[PDB]
Amino acid sequence: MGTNQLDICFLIDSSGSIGIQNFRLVKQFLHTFLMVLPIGPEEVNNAVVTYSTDVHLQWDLQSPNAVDKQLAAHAVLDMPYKKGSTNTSDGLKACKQILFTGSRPGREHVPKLVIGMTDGESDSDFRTVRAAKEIRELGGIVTVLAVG
Amino acid sequence: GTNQLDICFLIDSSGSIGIQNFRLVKQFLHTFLMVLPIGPEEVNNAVVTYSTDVHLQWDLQSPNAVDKQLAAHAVLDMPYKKGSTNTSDGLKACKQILFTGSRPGREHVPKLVIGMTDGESDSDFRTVRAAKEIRELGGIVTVLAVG
Repeated sequence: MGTNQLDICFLIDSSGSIGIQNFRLVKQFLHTFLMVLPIGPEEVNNAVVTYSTDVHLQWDLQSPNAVDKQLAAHAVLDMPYKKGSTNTSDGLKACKQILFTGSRPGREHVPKLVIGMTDGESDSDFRTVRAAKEIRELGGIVTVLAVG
Repeated sequence: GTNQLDICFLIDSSGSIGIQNFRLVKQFLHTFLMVLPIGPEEVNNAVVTYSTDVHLQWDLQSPNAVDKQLAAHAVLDMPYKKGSTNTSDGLKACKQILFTGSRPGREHVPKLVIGMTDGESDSDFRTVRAAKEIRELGGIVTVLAVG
């Protein structure tokens, strides 16, 4: 395991709970976070999934966006707001599939992180649902950021 | 559990960076602290700054480690301290904090070093012994280029 090596699945609430204005803030924050991360083929790989009624893969770990900071940071700004129900558990299962079956070759020693991004209001599903515990059992690290 | 992490923030305060860029780092760190699920049962944080010498701001035993508002306000006040770049001793300090100085019993929880620099000087974070030792303890070392 090297310095600056992480596979991160960002799981971004785009649901009716959140509201466009808060969702725009999230995208702003995520853009800034991606700009400061050391993103690259041998360093941080990023995937981005938004969730509401269904899950919407933006890109997985095999995407060119996953290893190019300018591609990823530009792309996150234009993710559309979806406004439906809040299917956290399926969101988490989509990250779990990307992290544990979809990483790039040579990353077995690389930590697997879910970074949730929400309100802060009703994101208890992250601490609670079976899909979160499974990722942790696989050795994944699940954290939720509340951009408010 | 979800949200359970020990983070040692290691902030470059060297002359290399400048007071302008130092205040920017402090502002990015304030926001980053505000969004993190900091609490006694969740994310615990410690902050150390470094130039020629390492300046402990707080360890994981401090009330600032478990209180989002405490930590965020304290980071803003942190003094610029022009100097050289003692990354090795910075990382030794984070190592001591993370692996001997957690609250009970967070001995099992993920341990992270998050460095904040001016986008440059991230080579030492890869190569020095202190970094390697962290990684071999299972600690995760990631440098943010706030710049």
